[PDB]
Amino acid sequence: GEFESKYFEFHGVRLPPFCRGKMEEIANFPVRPSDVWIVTYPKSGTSLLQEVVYLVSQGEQLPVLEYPQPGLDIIKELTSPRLIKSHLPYRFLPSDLHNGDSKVIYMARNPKDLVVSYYQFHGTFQEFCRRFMNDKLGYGSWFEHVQEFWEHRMDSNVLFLKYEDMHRDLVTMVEQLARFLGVSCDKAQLEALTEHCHQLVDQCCNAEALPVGRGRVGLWKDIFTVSMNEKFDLVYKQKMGKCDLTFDFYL
Repeated sequence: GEFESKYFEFHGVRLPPFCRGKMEEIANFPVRPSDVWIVTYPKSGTSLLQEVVYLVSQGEQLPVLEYPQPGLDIIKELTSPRLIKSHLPYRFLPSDLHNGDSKVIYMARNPKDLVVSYYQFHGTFQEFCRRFMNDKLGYGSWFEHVQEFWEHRMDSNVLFLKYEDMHRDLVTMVEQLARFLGVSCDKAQLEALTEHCHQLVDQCCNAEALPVGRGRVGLWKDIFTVSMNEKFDLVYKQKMGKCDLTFDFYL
């Protein structure tokens, strides 16, 4: 696990090696009330939802807190309002966020598309999927990462979003974000801002009215074999447990 430093094992969670020696500094990271924290499972292919949030907050570019670059020292001195990305589980986030400070948006995605995206990000797909099912990837069990943010979705500084809802209902979503983030609009400004989010999304879309590539919903169906999928579903039901979280696996 930590053999040859491949991973850094922290309180039962396998983290990338670059997380070693800074979990105390992140726990203590001073959060500003005007910060916007975007959390995603790694390589989950939600960039487009990220662009929409960025666009909303104003009615390679975004730093990751725990990454080698730009580093925590640069992130401390960034001018407000800061847009800060992380892949850490809720529990490993700055302790200020656990007390209700600032605003954390978690972007979930159904786990079948997410494994394809992760695998296609730039190894058989099948070993990768197996490593995913056996909780072997950096940042830990996906089932744990998602269920912890779902459990906190009613918290006042937490908005749990699902990637697929951005395609089924962008309108609800954009306003949900506007209100969460205290971006105050009259009617017309909300209609306009929504139409900008729409145009920005639609510009990646094809005849499915869905993005082409890793951000496509139902992508997994073209990749998973029948047995792979039967093995997945079985793991998924077993690891999800009593959790009442559901996804759209296609649109």
